[PDB]
Amino acid sequence: MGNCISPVYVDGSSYANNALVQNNGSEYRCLVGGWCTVGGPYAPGTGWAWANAWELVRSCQAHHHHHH
Repeated sequence: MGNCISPVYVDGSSYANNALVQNNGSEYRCLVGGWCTVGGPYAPGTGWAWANAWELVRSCQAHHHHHH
């Protein structure tokens, strides 16, 4: 299906080039794996050009509302 089958972003945990993740509170379709992990959590990576690894599409975290 076109739903998020991948977890939220885990740097270092495990990946293949096809490894998808999610970031910016939106989904990341990662097509390169080594370059995907370069995307640090402070990095404003567009994915498309700067990373050349992910496509930022839309949110799929399911849980509603946020708090800190």
